[PDB]
Amino acid sequence: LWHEMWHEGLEEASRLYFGERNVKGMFEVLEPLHAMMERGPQTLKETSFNQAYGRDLMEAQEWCRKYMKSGNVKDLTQAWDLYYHVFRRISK
Repeated sequence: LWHEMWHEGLEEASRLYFGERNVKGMFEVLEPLHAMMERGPQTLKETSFNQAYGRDLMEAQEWCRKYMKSGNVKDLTQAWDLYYHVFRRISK
């Protein structure tokens, strides 16, 4: 569940974004993953996952939601810094 799903989706969303320049597909893979989180931590691993990446992923999503109001990719370059930061850590 949580660490695995985020590592697979974030690869996929970046494939869509950086490889296929597809912002709608990127937000489509990502947004359901942001939703399961709303729930909140509840298991040992979901509690440590939330503690290192929760604040970070919440912030990425707000640059994505800042984007939808500005149409400016700088917002998305900012989202992906945080996204890739989480991804490095979910593999180390």
